[PDB]
Amino acid sequence: MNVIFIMSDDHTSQAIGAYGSHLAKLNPTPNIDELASDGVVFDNCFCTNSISTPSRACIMTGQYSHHNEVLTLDEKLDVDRQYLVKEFSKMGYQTAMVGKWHLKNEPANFDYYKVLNGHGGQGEYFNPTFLTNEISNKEWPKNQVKTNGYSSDVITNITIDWLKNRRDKNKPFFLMHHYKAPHDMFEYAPRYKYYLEDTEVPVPESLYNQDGWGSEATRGKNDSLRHFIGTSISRRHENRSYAEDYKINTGDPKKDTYEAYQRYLKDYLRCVKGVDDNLKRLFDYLKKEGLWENTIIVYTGDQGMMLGEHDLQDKRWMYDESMRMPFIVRDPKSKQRGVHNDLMINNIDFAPTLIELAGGKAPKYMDGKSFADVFEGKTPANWKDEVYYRYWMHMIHHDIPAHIGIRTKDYKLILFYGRHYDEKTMGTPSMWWLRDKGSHKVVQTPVAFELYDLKKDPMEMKNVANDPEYKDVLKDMKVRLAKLREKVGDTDEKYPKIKAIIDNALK
Ligand SMILES: O=S(=O)(O)OC[C@@H]1O[C@@H](O[C@@H]2[C@@H](O)[C@H](O)O[C@H](CO)[C@@H]2O)[C@@H](O)[C@H](O)[C@@H]1O
Ligand SMILES: [Ca+2]
Ligand code: NA
Repeated sequence: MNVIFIMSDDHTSQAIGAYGSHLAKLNPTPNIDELASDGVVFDNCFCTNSISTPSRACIMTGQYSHHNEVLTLDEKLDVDRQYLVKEFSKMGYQTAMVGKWHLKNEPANFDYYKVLNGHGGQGEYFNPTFLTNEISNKEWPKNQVKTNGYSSDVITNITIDWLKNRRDKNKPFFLMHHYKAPHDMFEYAPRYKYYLEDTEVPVPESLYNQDGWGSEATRGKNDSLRHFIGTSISRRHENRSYAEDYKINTGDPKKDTYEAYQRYLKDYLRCVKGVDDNLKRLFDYLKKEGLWENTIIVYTGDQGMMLGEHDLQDKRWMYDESMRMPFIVRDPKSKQRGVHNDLMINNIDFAPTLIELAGGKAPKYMDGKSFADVFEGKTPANWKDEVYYRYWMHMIHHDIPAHIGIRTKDYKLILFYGRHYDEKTMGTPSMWWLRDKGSHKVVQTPVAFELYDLKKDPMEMKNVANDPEYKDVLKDMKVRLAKLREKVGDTDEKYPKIKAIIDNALK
């Protein structure tokens, strides 16, 4: 069967109505939700490394970051590591890649590609330029075309145009359809400027209240690093915030945070609307063409994002809003339609599961395993009850310390080792646009554990690591985290300073 893998950029699960967050009363994704009403909504899908390039590498390879070597936004994915597309080409599929690529190297293993180029692979919201192999008289990365209009509209037209005029109608196709929205700074199409103009976006209480959240690793001893760690919505963080970026000055510091939250969320949801409106045009074409009944469709985001919760922004954090990815699959031949699923899955599991759903076998060389049996009503054999996470990009871009962690259905334990893996990067500025105006440095940050009871406290408001009545859960989770790190091979032999910190904190 055909496969269309749709992925959006920073489209987090709270901003999708089918996940029923406090934002769901705004009805932000009516078309995505309709697809979910005829498919499976995976409630426990998680990123292993919440940034675009590492997450997109885990999806393509089905392997953890330390195995594909794409640790941060600074690394490249080898052309020979394009396992997902290659495995579909082996099965006789024609393959196409459209939209945001962000894997640095050429999508050479795709028969057709037309991917975003400018701004380090992030693209532009208006008149974006693409690198494509329909201009075959040039070579990567000089095979550039220009387009007219808004990126979400242009990208949707590229995919539909390929399906209509370039696709071989007698071969099954595997298409990766990647959007650039709703990425910052959320430059929505001008036709949405007054969408949600007179509607208040529901505000979480964690935006203003953070008592019990965090530790010395994320706030410092006696809250001395509240100005230093974690970019904010309020003017808490001294160097980067939405209140400062939006130049909001009410006189009341709390109303500053509120207005910056409204602006951040409305501009963001305006981009989400543009994606959702475009998907109606794509889904209408697939239905009219008759591909709706023989095409497996996936909607996901490369990672989640903090939408102001705990006065945080962006991703990278292991916190559930950034760690969890939205993941909706419609298998038109499965009886699992209009249901939710609680299975703990990862983005590294996407590739082998999609290979088996298309009539293949889960590749042995991948860390991820197939959960295709879910679409047959079965629980996969010996499936994990825990997930591994690691953010490597210490301090850079958003002043977020590197950390590892493990998450079960009931508990989450985070270990911040607060150090960058590259010694040459230690000591250097974290934000390049403030290299002149005084940015923070990629320095060592306090090492500490954070522990959250996901059944009593799913919003992760209360760190209960120092709590004595959780000290048995604490020792238990520290054991599973050490063996999970051991089982996946992320033992940091390559990095001595980091190995000593993690090994000594676990033992
Ligand atoms: O692609 S994402 O992971 O969804 O976004 C990550 C972004 O990282 C920083 O933006 C930098 C730019 O400052 C730099 O010029 O180019 C690189 C190209 O990868 C990134 O775009 C953050 O400043 C941004 O907020 C975002 O988190
Ligand atoms: Ca992203
Ligand atoms: Na887009």
